[PDB]
Amino acid sequence: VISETVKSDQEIIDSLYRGGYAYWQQLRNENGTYEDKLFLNGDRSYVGSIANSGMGLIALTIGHANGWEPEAEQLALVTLRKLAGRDPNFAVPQNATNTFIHFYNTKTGEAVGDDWSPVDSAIMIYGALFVKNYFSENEEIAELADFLYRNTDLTQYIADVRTGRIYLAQHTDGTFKKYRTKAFNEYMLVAGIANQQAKDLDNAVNASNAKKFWDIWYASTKFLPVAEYNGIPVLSEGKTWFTSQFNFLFNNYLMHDFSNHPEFVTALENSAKADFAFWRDVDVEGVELKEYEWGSGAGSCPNGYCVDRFHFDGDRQFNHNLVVSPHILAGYIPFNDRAKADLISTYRDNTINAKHELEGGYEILWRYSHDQPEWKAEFIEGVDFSTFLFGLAAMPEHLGMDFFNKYNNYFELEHHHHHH
Ligand SMILES: [Cl-]
Repeated sequence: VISETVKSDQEIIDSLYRGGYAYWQQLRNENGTYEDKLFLNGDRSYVGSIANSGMGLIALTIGHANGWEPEAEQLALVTLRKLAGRDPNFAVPQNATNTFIHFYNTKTGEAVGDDWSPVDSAIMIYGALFVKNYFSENEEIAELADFLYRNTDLTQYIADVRTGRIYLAQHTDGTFKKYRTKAFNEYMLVAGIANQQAKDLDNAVNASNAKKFWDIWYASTKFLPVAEYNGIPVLSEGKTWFTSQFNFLFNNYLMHDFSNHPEFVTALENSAKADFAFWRDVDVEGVELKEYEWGSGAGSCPNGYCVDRFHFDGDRQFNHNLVVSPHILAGYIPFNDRAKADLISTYRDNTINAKHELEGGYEILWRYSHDQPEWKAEFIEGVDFSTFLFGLAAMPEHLGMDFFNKYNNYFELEHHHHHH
């Protein structure tokens, strides 16, 4: 255990906060694309993620605000021009409905995989709109953001209003894959854009249904499914399982419709209480978690890539390597009283492989396994890692959650809900 004499709580938080931004600085390519994964050894696969352009745009504002990225406005422009197809070296692939491919080659632009992804498209668009707000005097950033927002219609992904279903993905030719996904989850991101587009796009495919969908499932929490963890109500896709915790965090940091809505904020707080309670209920032979260890996330694991979820009464069947996620714990810091202290404790614990150093000596925390304590991650997926910086940045004495609730307000002016 690292003593408070060797390193103070403040020194730890300062290191991790700067480290969380250096991550993004390293994930970013000069051409304004972002790798899917950061390799801790300095390797680069040149496999990019569209989602990480959105998260990286957000991160640029955080670095800027902290004095760590004085070029940020121009880095944001480079990324947005690249996303808009305005760099002649290559464009990111889009399918027959202008949906972006999830992954692509960051040297050549070749598509990678089969996932023409509305959600990853939506994360990119949010990041564009976030930098538009942040660099609000740059007209070219506004124009590019508006172009990206208007040119992928997400109203088409609303599948069935009465059951809360959105199509997961499209095929190359623009038809939908079979799979539908139900509220509550991170497809709130999709719904939100579709709700705005219904108002804003002249030719929205499916405007009325997108509005109706939003009004039932996401204008309030009233109709969302609830699954109870030890009597704690947790929004979910149904009553007998839990969705991913990152869904609450992505929706909160990226969408005003979540972060500015007290029902949704309360839901995120409850969800974090359930994740803590879960980790305290785990009783696996040969494992002993300390009290400060918790957070159910997605990301690299001994099995490759894992989407870890909690389940009733400490049941770890949906957490295949019994991985604990410090990016999720960090993400909770503004929303749970003990998360910050627990993140620090986690850093101090030398029996777990949570600490990682980046090139340049920067420090972060990341996923580690209780089934395989000697495992140490070799890379970090940006979409998941996002919430580490965001949670640290949203500390009250850092930028605060009001930073995100201000700059994620894409669709309203400041006095919208005030007296005229
Ligand atoms: Cl991704």
